[PDB]
Amino acid sequence: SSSFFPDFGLLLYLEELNKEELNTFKLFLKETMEPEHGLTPWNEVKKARREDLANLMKKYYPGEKAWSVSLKIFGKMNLKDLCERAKEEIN
Amino acid sequence: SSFFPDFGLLLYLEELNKEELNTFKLFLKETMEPEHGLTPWNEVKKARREDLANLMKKYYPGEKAWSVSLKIFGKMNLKDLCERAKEEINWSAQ
Repeated sequence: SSSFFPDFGLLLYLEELNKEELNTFKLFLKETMEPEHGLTPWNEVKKARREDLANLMKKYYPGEKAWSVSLKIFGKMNLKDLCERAKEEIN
Repeated sequence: SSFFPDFGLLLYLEELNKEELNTFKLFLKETMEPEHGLTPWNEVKKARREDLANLMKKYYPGEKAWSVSLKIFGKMNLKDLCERAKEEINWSAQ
């Protein structure tokens, strides 16, 4: 098997995130989780510190799911960066 | 209606600077390989923003384009973060 993302990857990249980006990460996670987990696991995520957040991902999204979901979240965060940046270019 | 494929993909693809676009194509090359090989690569590499958007709709119609685009943009974000951590972990690599 492979792609031990939550244990060896995720925590490093979450740490590289600033406070705002980390919240944005949590926000996009809430979006992908709610339709399937509702807002029940949400409270843990918002207050979850980076290492706690990594554990949560491993819990709810086992196997390569954590990697796939993370990539999509990082993608949207990137789109948000681009949208905000384009919005900056328009003004 | 499909907003992402017709106007979405092209819009943010348009927001990419020259270097960011090359990284995008490179990640696309990586994503297309398992089924299309390096056959469409020569076309993708030189394709301007409008042509590139058209190519993806061809190979990835419907929600195919969205999933592929999101992951490509994600890999781009990770690459930026990876480069930064790499310098923070080791002050002598660049």
